[PDB]
Amino acid sequence: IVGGTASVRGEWPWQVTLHTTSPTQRHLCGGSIIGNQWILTAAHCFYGVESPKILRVYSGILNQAEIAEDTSFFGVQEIIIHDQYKMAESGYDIALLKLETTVNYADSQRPISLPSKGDRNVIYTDCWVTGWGYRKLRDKIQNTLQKAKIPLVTNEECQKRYRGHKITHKMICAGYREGGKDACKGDSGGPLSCKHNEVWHLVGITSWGEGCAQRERPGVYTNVVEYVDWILEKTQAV
Amino acid sequence: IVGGTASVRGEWPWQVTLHTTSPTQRHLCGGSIIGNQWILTAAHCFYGVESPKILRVYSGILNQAEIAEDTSFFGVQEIIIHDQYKMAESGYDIALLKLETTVNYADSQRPISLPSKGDRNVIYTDCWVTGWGYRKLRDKIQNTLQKAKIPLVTNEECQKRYRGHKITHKMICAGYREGGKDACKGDSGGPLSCKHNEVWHLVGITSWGEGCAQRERPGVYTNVVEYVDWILEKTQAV
Ligand SMILES: Cc1cc(N)nc2ccc(N)cc12
Ligand SMILES: Cc1cc(N)nc2ccc(N)cc12
Repeated sequence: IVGGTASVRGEWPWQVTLHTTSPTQRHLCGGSIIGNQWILTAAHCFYGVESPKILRVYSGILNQAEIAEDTSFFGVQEIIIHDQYKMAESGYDIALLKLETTVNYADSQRPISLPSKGDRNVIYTDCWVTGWGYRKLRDKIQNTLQKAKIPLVTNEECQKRYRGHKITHKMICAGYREGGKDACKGDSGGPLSCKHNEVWHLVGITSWGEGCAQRERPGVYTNVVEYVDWILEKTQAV
Repeated sequence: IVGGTASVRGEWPWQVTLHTTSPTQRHLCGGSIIGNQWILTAAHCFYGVESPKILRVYSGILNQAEIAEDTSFFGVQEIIIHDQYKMAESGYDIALLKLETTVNYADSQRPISLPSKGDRNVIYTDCWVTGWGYRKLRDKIQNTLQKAKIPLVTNEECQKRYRGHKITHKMICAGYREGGKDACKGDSGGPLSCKHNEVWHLVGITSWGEGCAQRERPGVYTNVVEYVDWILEKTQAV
């Protein structure tokens, strides 16, 4: 996160850190708790990941320093990548992790509500991007979970800023015209969370951008509401 | 290493990477193989290290990417810190690791000779600093073992550049007047290796500097030849 600040412990209790154990353990991506056995994240996070066995999901984390060999985590039973996904910049940058065990909800770990198709008309004015990602393009993973409040921009405006891309209705963009606050490397898969009528909604999934927090380059996010049917389909038993 | 280049595999076969496993595994410091059971490194590397159980020594490494949960390593049986050590900037920045098992020497892993008291008169003109450390003050650990050729400077000259310090005869300095090449964070404990009469000698141990590779700020190293009696004393059996 560029231009963000340190979060209060547990103020983003749906936020997880997804680690890979290969070759040695490190943060890979963000993700969001959306069900007792389900994390929603970005498909592009799994580039070169050949098995869910190397993945660990940590909930209730503020600082990466909390994670040691003796820290409890959730194993991943299955990675579900959208079948239309090719790469982040083409859209469909969405994936589910089915956990091996179920999350016991508590103040530090609980699910975020999905947006409603009826909220497509809502103007979200209180949106935040969160993660342990870079503070600038060439940087490193941060210890303390960072937060930044970022305004949504229209898809029409976003298309103006990405003339070599097709910014689709399955994407949503957020950023300041002058830049300064944005997701960056390592924030991928985390939430764009918007509070509306006292409820937090998972509006976006951090996906891509040209650089981080540059002027006239909004961050691009997966438009979660366009995938509520897919999420329902994929999270049913057998 | 600032201003360095990628090493050829095994061209520094005495160079080890010392990892800590706490809280999760990461490179901590460099070190040098000097005996079948002995690594020479910097005392300051062990700040807050309460037990040798959390340490792993990896030999024969070029890229950190080689190190996975299944990669062989040497355990540490004992950390021996010089009894006069207080901090890097005051000198005595020297420590031995006694390994749990012995190193089987090969082209990729073998010991470096210690300097002779009779070489105190030698002008070393072919000295190199090596490590996986930062490329600049605020950076991160590098994948490929880096090397930089750096000229020794006189202690008189070094003292000129560090007016708030006492640069002692138990220290040795190296750097360009214009800067640009130097050790940096994460290179600590590694060798300053000088080739003289076709033999590599362990002249220094990377210790400290004000910033990395700054103009008129030579890197400061432990002057290994001043500790050959100590090394002998500490590496004897019971
Ligand atoms: C995830 C992400 C978002 C963004 N807005 N910019 C980025 C730039 C580089 C990168 N590797 C990832 C990025
Ligand atoms: C080990 C080391 C050497 C040097 N020449 N400069 C440094 C600067 C900062 C730091 N943390 C370590 C350094």
